[PDB]
Amino acid sequence: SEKYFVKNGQPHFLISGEVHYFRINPKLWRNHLQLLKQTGADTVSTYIPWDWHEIEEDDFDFEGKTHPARNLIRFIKLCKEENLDLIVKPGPYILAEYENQGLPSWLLKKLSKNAFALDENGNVISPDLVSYLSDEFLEYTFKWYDKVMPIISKHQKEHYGPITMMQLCNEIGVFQWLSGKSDYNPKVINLYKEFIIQRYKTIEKLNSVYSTNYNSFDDLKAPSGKIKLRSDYCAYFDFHLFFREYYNKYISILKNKIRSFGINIKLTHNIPGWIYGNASELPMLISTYSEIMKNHPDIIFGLDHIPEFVSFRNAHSDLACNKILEAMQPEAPVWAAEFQAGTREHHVKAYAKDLETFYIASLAHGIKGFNYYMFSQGINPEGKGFYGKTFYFQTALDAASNKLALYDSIKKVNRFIRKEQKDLLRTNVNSEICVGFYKPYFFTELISSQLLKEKKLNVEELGLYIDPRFLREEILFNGLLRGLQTLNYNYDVVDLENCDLKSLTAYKQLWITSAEFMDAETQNLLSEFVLNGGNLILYPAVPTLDNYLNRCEILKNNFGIEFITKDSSHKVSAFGIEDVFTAFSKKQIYNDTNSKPIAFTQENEICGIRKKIGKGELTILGFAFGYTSDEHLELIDKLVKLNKIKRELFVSDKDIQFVVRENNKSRYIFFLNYHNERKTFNYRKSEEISIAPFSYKVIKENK
Amino acid sequence: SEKYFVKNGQPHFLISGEVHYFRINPKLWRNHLQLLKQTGADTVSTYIPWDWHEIEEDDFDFEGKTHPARNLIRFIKLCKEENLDLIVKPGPYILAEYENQGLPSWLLKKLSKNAFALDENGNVISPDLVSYLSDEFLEYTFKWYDKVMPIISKHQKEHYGPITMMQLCNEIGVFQWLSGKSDYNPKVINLYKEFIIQRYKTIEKLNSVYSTNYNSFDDLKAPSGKIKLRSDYCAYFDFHLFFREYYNKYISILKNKIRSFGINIKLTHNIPGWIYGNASELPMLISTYSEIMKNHPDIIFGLDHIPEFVSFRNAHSDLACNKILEAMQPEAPVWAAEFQAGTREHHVKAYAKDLETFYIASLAHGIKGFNYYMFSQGINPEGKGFYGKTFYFQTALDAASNKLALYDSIKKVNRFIRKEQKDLLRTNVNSEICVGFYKPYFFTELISSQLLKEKKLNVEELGLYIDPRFLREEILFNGLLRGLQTLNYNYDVVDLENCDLKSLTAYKQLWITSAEFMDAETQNLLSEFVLNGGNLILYPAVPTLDNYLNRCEILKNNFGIEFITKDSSHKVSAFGIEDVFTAFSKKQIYNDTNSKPIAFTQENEICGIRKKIGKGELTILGFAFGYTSDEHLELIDKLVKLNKIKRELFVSDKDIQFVVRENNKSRYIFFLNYHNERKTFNYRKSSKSEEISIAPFSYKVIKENK
Ligand SMILES: O=c1ccc2cc(O[C@@H]3O[C@H](CO)[C@@H](O)[C@H](O)[C@H]3O)c(O)cc2o1
Ligand SMILES: [Ca+2]
Repeated sequence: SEKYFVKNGQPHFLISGEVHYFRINPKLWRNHLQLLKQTGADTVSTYIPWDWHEIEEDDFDFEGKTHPARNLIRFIKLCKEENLDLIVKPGPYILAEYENQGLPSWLLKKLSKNAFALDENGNVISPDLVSYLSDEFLEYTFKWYDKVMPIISKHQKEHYGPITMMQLCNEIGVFQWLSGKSDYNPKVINLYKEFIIQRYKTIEKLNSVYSTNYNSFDDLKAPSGKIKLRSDYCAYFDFHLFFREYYNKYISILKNKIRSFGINIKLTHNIPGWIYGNASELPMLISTYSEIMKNHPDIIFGLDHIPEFVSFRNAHSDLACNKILEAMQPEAPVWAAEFQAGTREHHVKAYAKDLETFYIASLAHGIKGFNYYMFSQGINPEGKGFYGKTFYFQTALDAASNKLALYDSIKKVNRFIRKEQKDLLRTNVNSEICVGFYKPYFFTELISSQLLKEKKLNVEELGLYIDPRFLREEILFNGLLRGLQTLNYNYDVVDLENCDLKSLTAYKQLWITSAEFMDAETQNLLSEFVLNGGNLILYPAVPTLDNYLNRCEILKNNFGIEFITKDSSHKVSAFGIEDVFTAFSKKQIYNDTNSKPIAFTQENEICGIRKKIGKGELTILGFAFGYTSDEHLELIDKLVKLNKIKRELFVSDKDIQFVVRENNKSRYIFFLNYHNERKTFNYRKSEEISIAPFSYKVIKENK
Repeated sequence: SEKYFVKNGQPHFLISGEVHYFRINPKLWRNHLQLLKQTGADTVSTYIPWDWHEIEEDDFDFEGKTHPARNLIRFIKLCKEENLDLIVKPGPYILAEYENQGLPSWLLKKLSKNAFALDENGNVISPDLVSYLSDEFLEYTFKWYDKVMPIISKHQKEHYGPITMMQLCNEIGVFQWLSGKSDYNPKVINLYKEFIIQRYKTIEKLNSVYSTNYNSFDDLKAPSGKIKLRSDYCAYFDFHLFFREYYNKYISILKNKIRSFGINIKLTHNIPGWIYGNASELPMLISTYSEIMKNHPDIIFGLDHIPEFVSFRNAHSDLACNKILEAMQPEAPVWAAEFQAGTREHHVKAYAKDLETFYIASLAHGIKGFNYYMFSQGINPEGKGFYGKTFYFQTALDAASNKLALYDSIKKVNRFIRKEQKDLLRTNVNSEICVGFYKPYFFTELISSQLLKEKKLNVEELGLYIDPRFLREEILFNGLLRGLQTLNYNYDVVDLENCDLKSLTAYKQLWITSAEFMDAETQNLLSEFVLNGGNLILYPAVPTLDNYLNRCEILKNNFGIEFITKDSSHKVSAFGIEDVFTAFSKKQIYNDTNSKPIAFTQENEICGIRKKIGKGELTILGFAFGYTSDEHLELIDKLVKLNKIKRELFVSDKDIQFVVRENNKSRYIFFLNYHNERKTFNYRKSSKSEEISIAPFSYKVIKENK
């Protein structure tokens, strides 16, 4: 049942370290590789920067003719001699704080205007930022591929070489995220128009969905500025769909070109989204790759985990991210393409004793492999660094291969992992709770994000009150998922799109965090789930609209629900818990015919009910709670206990986190202390131990 | 010349703990007070909530007639019996996670729409957010003061009662700030128009400053919407000046009212600004009090410190904030009206081991008194909790008066303070560095802040490139102040407004973080400073405009500087440090006339120079750096060393922070480890070496008898 990497026909925990040959004294390349191998790592990972090797137009140095650190061939030879497998990342974009994000200076200098990403007035957004589908950009990308891909093809694992995986480009769409700006290049806007025509077929069909009054597709303009009308929301929704298709077209073009060289190894891509040590935005970035993950089951996405510290402030971020990637990519191991080792930023400290705890927590939270980023510090060669001379700090090795404090922490965790990987990789948690991932609530990188300065989405202007980013960040990510983890209840996440009914029926509860809109397909799925015997928990809204904010009340009518939306005090009572703080004045007040009232406003109006529908059970709460009080944990606990779900252990200290992982034969109990307190506690199944601050203990049980 | 509190003509460390009588079983009041007293605390602090005591309109209970916990009189009497002095805070706002932020439900239901803070469209910003100078709001506030102020007056120290201090309202402007919108109530609009007419006298004079073409004052309205023209910036600048007069008017009205009851005790106010465990916007909020602090020498402002954790991530916020309070309030002790104890929110943990280090760090960083907030947990009665039933967590005492882990940390810190206060309160750090606090860079709460919904200020639209909020957050607060503290260089902060030349001349260096604009008075002061023998470090810009973005080239002309603004790579070299990352493409390029060039762009153009001018020294850097790379610390270290400024100690681990405080008798060495690493290091005075082991997120204090 578990997905994991394999080596010598056994489960293999992928332990990779990032070592940028182009940023390291070549005399010390062998020393870095030997010190990496000596931690128990099996793989090394690096960019092959286009700028670094195509030194002028059609002048390629991969052999150190012009600088010894351009000798990629020798670095590959060294990986073979030191028995490390190799992950290569030739771009064209590599980011990695490399000048021009890895694109050559000579290329950016001579590309025409129409090869760049353009704002809505036709201005170049950034002198570094090309349009992914520019004919000029792809012509030169292909000329770089023509030189680097034969080297990669020769050394690929399919030819018994060291190269086991290759990453295509780097964090596709990351520049649209960080800026909030879409590419309005006329070639992108022409592709958008093809996508719309393809989708709706006739202007009359589009007009009926958008409530527009176009006489033809020729009157359709790309959306821009703030959303004022429901028709602007609709246009922006399809603009988000279009960019997911667009990224799939871009990665497909790169993939087909790579395959043309007989490169048959595993291809990868990498998911950004951590900011200031939390990852509540990362599911939005995952959502931008929905079409890639649909269309390319041979491309493994990995996570970019950047926790910065390890505490209760961010304990829930890595688990939520791991569970969501598993939802969206169930057929591949969950792995970290970039797994924090040291720090990108000198002033943002990464302590060995914090990261060691993060690495063990990552095992507890289901990670199957990772690439320490950065294992080795780098020195930017002559003016190639976008920032200072130094690339990363507090790594395992400095740029001169001096061992730093993190080295011994990585050796200790790698030793544990190698000892256990055969059993540990084959263990799972027993989840009786399933949490729905409704991808359309996440499709907002152009209109509403933590990085977007000025919000283009203001739902009040559309006659709505539940903002999908507030819901997915505060009610879902920082609320339910944080609460379940804190309470030590296992959950799984499931992608609701084209979702198997049979795959929901394993779980004793399905939790849906719902806004006022939800497509017919998901409303029908949830209707069938309950009617066939499923237990659904749904809040803060029974949806009444589809993704285009057109009437859709399938779930409401199937469940015999009637409500009025009414203003009350933020505080409600729910299952006899008084003073539950809720996010909104506006609540759904339910007709209680054939229902049990279980929640009440300050004026005693019914804002939550339970009822039987066919063979199943429904719990609807017409109010939004996250986790910002002890009453919120008490409510999540009451709701889980409605279907008699139990924790795997009794632990005497409720602030100790545990994860029980098992298979037929083996059990691992991971105890995690996310607090600045020495804790002493005991445990028993549904026995006394001391854990230092910000630390861990792993217990093995034979079954 | 330290500022500290005095009791019986002796130095006295103010130690208060916050104990909310209205959230504690009255049968347990005495036990809370005794346990606070047993920590060596001398004072207890509480709100008196309007909503709690005016139970219906004109129905008052301070005696526990309708609920035992309304017996304010008994609580006051117990404070006296248990030998604690008492800070009272009767509002009208208390915030304090109390329903409607302390305002009665019956009041907010009764008030007409014009009692409320209104947005640009005339809509109510929040149903518990009043407009401060609303006629209706102040009428009911006065009727609340009519009943609570005679009790406070009767129980003052001078009448042998326990009351020594009273807070006026609570964090003026904090609710407006968190709302993300400013108040456009018609009272604000009308008071603004009067302010503009008083300021400019004629529409011609206003048109000449703004470059507008108004026919009369009747054509001008309070500015709304984004700044697109320099005239819109001018309008908003006067709107910011107006709001400082407005907050002074509010607190003057409360103060004059309080004084009419024969209340002669010390009045206080409390400074907000911490959010998510840093305080980079606190200087903006304290800036909104500029007119209060000039007009009321008898109101002492204290800080509300909420660090939430204690690490290098937020190490610099408390020192910066303490230094900025001292700059604005130089004649009163630096103290914390609210000093974090436990956590206001269950999901944001407050660890005893963190807060104990915060308490010692605060002493290192010159705090002279504090009120542990919250010393005692509360339970909200009768649904009064804004966010839940429980008020605070991981406090010194739970609501029942059981000791929690933090109790022992507070007893340890208090014991050290009581043993040492007579010397400690009289100690100084030796600061050879002065950093200028230019208040108008902070006057952006209407147009640019971390909390404001709308970005109204885009300097590029104005032909500018140095955003004042970017400068003051990243180049000053998180940049220079963070770097000096990390490098263990003592600094003082000095308010440049009406600044005495003589108060700047004691320092070896004066550091000015400058935008492209600065008023004539400040340009002149910095000119005179250097000409008379001061050493000035100025970056990232020689200013050329005044506060209204009109021509002012006084400092440029007085220092004999010629420059062109030119685009280049973000990276410069400075004093032989290569690949120093700077915030802007645009840099000031200086010619080398009568100067030593000491920084260069990627094209080897001069973007930094040093020169002698009259008796003084000038170092200008035409580029912006904060602290986002090792090169920045190297650069700050080099600039400090230009005047042979030395650290107090040689310490073997550069990541150990230290503060040496001394007087004639006594030296205290504070070591602070803001890192998750057990550190073993040696040290020595810059005039054999001592070895120290320090736990993660921990401290040592050495005392020496001189
Ligand atoms: O609707 C409201 C009104 C007031 C209000 C005050 C609150 O507290 C303030 O929070 C600031 C930010 O962290 C601090 O700078 C300040 O010192 C605190 O007094 C709060 O948490 C929530 C609130 O919600
Ligand atoms: Ca019904």
